[PDB]
Amino acid sequence: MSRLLEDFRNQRYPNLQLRDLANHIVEFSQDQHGSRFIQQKLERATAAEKQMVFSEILAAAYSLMTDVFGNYVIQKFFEFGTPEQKNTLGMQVKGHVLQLALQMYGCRVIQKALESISPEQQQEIVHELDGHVLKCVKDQNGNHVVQKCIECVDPVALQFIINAFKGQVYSLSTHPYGCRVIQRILEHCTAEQTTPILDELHEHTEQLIQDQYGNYVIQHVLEHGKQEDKSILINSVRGKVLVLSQHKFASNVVEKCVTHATRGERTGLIDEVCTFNDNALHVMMKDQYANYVVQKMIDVSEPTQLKKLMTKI
Repeated sequence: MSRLLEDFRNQRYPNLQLRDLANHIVEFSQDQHGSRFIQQKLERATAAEKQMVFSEILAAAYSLMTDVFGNYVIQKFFEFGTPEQKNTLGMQVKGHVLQLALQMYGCRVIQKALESISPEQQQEIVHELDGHVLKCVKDQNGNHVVQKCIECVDPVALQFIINAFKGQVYSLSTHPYGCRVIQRILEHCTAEQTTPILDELHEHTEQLIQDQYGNYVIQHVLEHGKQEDKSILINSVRGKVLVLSQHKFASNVVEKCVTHATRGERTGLIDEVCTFNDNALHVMMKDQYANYVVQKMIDVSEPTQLKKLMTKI
């Protein structure tokens, strides 16, 4: 522990300045108080303090980027650095994406870097994941990076990802981190780029509405997908509303079906209810899951509702 950092920590320098830290930038960045100090000083620092910090940080980049406290100095630097500094620092993030992407403070640096560097260099990082997609989509940190990349960066540039997902969409949509990346891809790539995702989602609609994660992916397509996708889906639920409504996860999807169904489709769903008596009562009304499905059916009709409030506890 250097003397300058010990004394800083002992509260010897109430008017310490960023220039006093020359040759101590790295060590202060890994310190709880030294970090906040440099983070607070960077906004209003000189071009000379900034270049000095940068140059010192550039020397131990990977280690600060993967550090609990160092990462915030790196990030601060992505905010206030210069274009050429951002980009030099960016080449470090790029060279180490594979580690880092899988690491808690590295998740944060990559995400900060994608929003701080020019566009060539954003693509250049995202494209370092080509060959390595599935492992970080399935990682506790790596999935956040893949979402960020999906968010930043042109859909045209996200093909290699649709491609790694081919043959993998059920395994991904059924994985706590993987689903999430599926749901992101659906929102940022066009309906026609993601057709291979939808192909596998329809193929397995059913195994998927009953999966703890999975049902979530099927709900997202219901609240945001194409009409036609919504309908193949809703149309898949027709004839099973009783059984599906008593499923812990599939009930989530029946609810969404009635909400986002079309007028024409909402009447056929609710109408499947205005039939049957062992099922109207006991089951539909009794069930801790299925009874919210009846409530949603109450929230969306009108002379049809009247026919239907023949339910009563």
